Amino acid sequence: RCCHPQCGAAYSCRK
Repeated sequence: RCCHPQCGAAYSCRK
């Protein structure tokens, strides 16, 4: 998962 600010819009909090 990547729900951090390092991924931004391209995060993976859930979907």
